[PDB]
Amino acid sequence: DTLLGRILPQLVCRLVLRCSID
Repeated sequence: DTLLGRILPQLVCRLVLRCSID
């Protein structure tokens, strides 16, 4: 989840998944 989920793809992790209560 780092270097590819905490910098660029994180967008689709803390902004998208977070929105849909993941």
